[PDB]
Amino acid sequence: MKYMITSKGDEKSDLLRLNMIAGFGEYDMEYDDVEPEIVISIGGDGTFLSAFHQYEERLDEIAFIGIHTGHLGFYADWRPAEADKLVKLLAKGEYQKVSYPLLKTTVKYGIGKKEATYLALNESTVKSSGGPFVVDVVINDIHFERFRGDGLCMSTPSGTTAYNKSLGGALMHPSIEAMQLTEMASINNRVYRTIGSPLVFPKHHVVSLQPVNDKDFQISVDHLSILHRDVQEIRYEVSAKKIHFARFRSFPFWRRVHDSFIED
Amino acid sequence: MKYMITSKGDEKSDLLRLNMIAGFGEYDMEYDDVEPEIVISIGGDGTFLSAFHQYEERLDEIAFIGIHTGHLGFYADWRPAEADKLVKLLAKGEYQKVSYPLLKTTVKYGIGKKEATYLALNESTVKSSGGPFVVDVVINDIHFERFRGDGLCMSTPSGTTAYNKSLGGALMHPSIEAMQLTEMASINNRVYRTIGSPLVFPKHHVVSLQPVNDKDFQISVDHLSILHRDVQEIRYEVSAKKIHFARFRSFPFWRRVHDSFIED
Amino acid sequence: MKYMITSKGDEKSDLLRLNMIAGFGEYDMEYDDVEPEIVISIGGDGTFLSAFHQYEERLDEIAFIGIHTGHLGFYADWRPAEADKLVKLLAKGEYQKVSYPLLKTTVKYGIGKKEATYLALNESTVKSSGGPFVVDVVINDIHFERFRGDGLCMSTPSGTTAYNKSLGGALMHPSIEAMQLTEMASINNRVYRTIGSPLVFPKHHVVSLQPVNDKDFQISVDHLSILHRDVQEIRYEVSAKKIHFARFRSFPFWRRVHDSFIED
Amino acid sequence: MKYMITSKGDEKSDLLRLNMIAGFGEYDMEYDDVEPEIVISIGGDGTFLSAFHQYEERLDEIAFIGIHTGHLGFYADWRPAEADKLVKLLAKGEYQKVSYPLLKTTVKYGIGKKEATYLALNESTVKSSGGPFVVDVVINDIHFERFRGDGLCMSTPSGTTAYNKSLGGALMHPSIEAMQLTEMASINNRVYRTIGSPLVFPKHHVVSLQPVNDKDFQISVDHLSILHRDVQEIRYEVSAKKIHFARFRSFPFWRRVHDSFIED
Ligand SMILES: Nc1ncnc2c1ncn2[C@@H]1O[C@H](CSSC[C@H]2O[C@@H](n3cnc4c(N)ncnc43)[C@H](O)[C@@H]2O)[C@@H](O)[C@H]1O
Ligand SMILES: Nc1ncnc2c1ncn2[C@@H]1O[C@H](CSSC[C@H]2O[C@@H](n3cnc4c(N)ncnc43)[C@H](O)[C@@H]2O)[C@@H](O)[C@H]1O
Ligand SMILES: Nc1ncnc2c1ncn2[C@@H]1O[C@H](CSSC[C@H]2O[C@@H](n3cnc4c(N)ncnc43)[C@H](O)[C@@H]2O)[C@@H](O)[C@H]1O
Ligand SMILES: Nc1ncnc2c1ncn2[C@@H]1O[C@H](CSSC[C@H]2O[C@@H](n3cnc4c(N)ncnc43)[C@H](O)[C@@H]2O)[C@@H](O)[C@H]1O
Repeated sequence: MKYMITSKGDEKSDLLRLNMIAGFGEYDMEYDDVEPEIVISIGGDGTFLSAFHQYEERLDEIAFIGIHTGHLGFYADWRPAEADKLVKLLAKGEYQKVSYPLLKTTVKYGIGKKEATYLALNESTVKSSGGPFVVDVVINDIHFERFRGDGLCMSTPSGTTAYNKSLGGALMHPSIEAMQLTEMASINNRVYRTIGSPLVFPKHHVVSLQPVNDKDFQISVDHLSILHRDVQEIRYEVSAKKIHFARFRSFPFWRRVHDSFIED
Repeated sequence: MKYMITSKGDEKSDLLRLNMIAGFGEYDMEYDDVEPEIVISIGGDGTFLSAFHQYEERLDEIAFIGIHTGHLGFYADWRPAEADKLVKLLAKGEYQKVSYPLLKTTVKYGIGKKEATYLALNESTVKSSGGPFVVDVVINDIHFERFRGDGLCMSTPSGTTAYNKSLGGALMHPSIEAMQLTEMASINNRVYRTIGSPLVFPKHHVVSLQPVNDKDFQISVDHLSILHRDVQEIRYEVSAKKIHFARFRSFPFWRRVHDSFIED
Repeated sequence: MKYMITSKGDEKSDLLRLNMIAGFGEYDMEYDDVEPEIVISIGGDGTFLSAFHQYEERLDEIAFIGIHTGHLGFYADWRPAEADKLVKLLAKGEYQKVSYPLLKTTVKYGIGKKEATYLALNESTVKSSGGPFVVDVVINDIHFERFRGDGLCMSTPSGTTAYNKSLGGALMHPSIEAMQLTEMASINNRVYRTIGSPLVFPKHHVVSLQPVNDKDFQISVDHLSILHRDVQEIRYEVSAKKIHFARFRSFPFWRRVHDSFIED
Repeated sequence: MKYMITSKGDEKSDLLRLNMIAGFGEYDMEYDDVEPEIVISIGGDGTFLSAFHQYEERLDEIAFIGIHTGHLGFYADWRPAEADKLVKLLAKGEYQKVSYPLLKTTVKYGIGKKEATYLALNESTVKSSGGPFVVDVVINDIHFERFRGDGLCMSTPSGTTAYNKSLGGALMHPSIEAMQLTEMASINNRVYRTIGSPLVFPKHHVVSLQPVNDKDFQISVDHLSILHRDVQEIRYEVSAKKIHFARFRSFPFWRRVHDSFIED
């Protein structure tokens, strides 16, 4: 099987990568970072996020695996001391695949424009180019609210433990095909009104943000953050595409949440 | 078709009920409150909740409809001025059914006990008999947290706009088969830790609350509130059963939320 | 100096108490639990709260000191291993007094009634006798809001780290003469509106709760919880009375908060 | 008395300004925008904020008054229809002054640097230059927390109804000499910990933010927002300076809050 390994790039991660490559050299098992079937990430969630975005045009063909050199691995699965066991198990094909939902973001411009389309594993957020942030929120073509505040965050299920959590969003099991919209510092008074609460949308629901003033927005997709000018619409929906993980052993999502927030 | 009508019991609702009965007398269309196929509720959500609990052993056989004499009808569908049109449409069978998920609550006791089982359309909550409230939260047999605070609330999707909302929970579209757990005044310090965030569980996930001290709890199921003694376990899961609504015309959930919280 | 010692009542606290009494026997320093000038509490904050309420008619004459046998001493000052040093320092009168604000609660009834008056070190809360909870909130005689929800909590500055904190209230330095009002699960929709936010009131401001329906309320004052019937008014204001602590050494409030919530 | 009038600059505000000037021409009462004793602002709170910052070196000599051409006047006092009555009352000197606390912000740099000092009527906030935001929070020289998240907001009492409110802060009566610190999207997990809660500081307490990485910050002071490079420290304290308002008639702060958030 073709595989590749991304590293965080510190001494620890590089040496671990070299050892795994040497270990894989005893099997079959070819290193290929153009068309890999397995992508191993060694580092933290940031490294894992970069690996995902490196290969987003090949998601249907790849199973991802993370080794964490932290603290903190929501997309790890593995400790560095377990790397030899992982080489062994991965070479023997002793694994069942697990899929998580992804978020599609479409950014439509004026003139042309595009139509830029992005895929997120954690979330996409929108803020002003600074700038009061004011947008009309449209759900399946019905005007829902005029949002005023700092910005909005649209999260995948696996993303709910990240930025979503800090904003008061719910944690959602990744078997649920949904996206969740949270507010950043909404303004609520006698004249300005928002829902307040996070909103959880099923597949096929479309959430559209339309400028009120002010057509310039800072848009993030996971780690990536870009200033978009002359925006006519930002559009969110659950992607038809999914990320596939290689597992290996039981490590339930709720235990992962327990280990990350309660105690380990 | 067999039908019945529950009324809130004020002059407005009773007279509306009598007129609808008279209107149904011109069709076929028999009044039967033992084995109805259609249950019409005239009042508010409280009246609707009582109608549901009146007929919870016949949920597979009944389509529910609500007329609101409020303000505030999340389970209405209809205004009193539209009652004649509703009589007409309901008699002609001009409707498609919509189903919403329900919550199963199991309360297990010591000695015997039971095993009391309840069905909720909005939510089930647990508080102490007063009493510090302390429970172990167990998700699919793994210990997740020791919760200390005022209590816990487990909501259906349609329930998310009710008690769940007041506690900071997410609003969830009712096409999603899930339940949501929210905290009431959790204690968080260096020694006591809870997740903080609401938690959204898919079908087949089981959330179990187990007493730490203190085996006496005040348990609510929608409007019903009962003191249970000598509790060994409280168990939550998405019910296999569903409530069926008769519709009639498009009134999307998100528009219902808009009309109820933003403006109408 | 006259002193007394309350104990939590477990083996640890009782023996510590006996040793301190023996230690005080070597000074002057008379044990008197009728008219003490120093009240030592050995246990947790619960023990300390009971000691305070034991002597609330003598607050102007007493300096309080807490030794914690926890984890968790917001009203401790002292570890059990330091008890000998404390005996020594307290006998020599090597201490400056620190005062914290208190909360006055007045409960007015119908017929008669009373006028029951309570003093709180942490907070007073109000909930329904169960029961939807609905009250009119009146600030300095102006109608501010109709509150619907689970209840309300009025906290002292030192109380802000307790129930207040769990409800989303601000932590306030105890040098500020104020009280803070927080909501429990407020209902907010198109027809029902509350402020949402915690409210911080200075000295001489009066907050009055007046029944809308329903004149029966469960009222807590620190650990004490009582069902009051036929209530006409519940009235809150910063007390003219203060609790005095004996200190001893610098242990700033913010460090106390750090040690209790961040790390120790 | 010397006075000046700032206008929002739309037709409505300019004409109102011209009429008030004409009205003041019948008294004594000289227009002077260099050394005014009365500053009238016609517009919204933004206009009022600009008027304040226009004259921040003369705060001890000026009484401010606002007329609102909104909706929304927390620093208005007056409707446009009342402008004639205001001209009359202001000319006769029929007013008592009211003072509100202000926030001092000190920004210290490396090399030199400065020491930039700012005065805020609403708040000062800090965010990264984008950028993960990580700062050490130091209260009166004791390390309190390492904050990770979007940013921090330090509010005056009158500022608590603004940005502070959106971030979950308490509303504080402006007779209380304090500042309030709120979090923007704090990260809390097993390894990263913040207090969560808003913090209310008395006069003479000093809150210092010290960079961990990353010495570049976007700092706001009311409407003003500036990118500061090579920051060594950001320092907050309640200013010795106060804003003085001219009043005129009773319009209590809590009624102002009611009118702005509940109903008018
Ligand atoms: N999925 C997930 N769950 C929990 N924690 C995560 C996750 N993904 C990344 N992280 C953690 O984010 C940290 C930096 S990853 S860089 C990009 C991510 O940063 C996250 N981010 C950005 N601002 C915030 C704030 N303010 N709060 C929480 N998370 C934030 C956002 O989700 C982005 O996708 C690091 O501690 C990771 O362990
Ligand atoms: N599904 C739904 N959404 C929104 N609002 C609802 C819903 N069901 C009922 N209600 C409203 O609850 C009010 C009384 S119904 S009696 C039983 C329900 O009360 C609700 N309850 C109890 N305490 C609270 C609090 N504290 N906050 C919000 N809701 C609460 C809970 O969901 C129970 O199921 C009335 O205004 C109804 O319009
Ligand atoms: N002042 C203060 N700060 C922090 N923690 C405190 C304080 N006073 C007591 N406690 C802690 O409350 C716990 C039980 S004391 S019994 C009475 C107090 O319970 C508190 N209480 C009741 N329900 C709650 C909830 N739901 N959350 C937080 N605190 C609560 C309330 O403040 C009462 O005054 C124990 O861990 C103490 O260390
Ligand atoms: N003091 C006060 N209370 C309530 N509302 C206020 C106040 N001052 C200004 N405003 C309102 O802020 C709006 C724009 S003023 S421009 C500068 C202020 O914007 C405020 N701001 C910036 N971002 C936010 C967010 N996200 N939420 C609330 N307020 C925000 C912040 O307090 C700044 O001082 C307008 O509706 C004013 O009526």
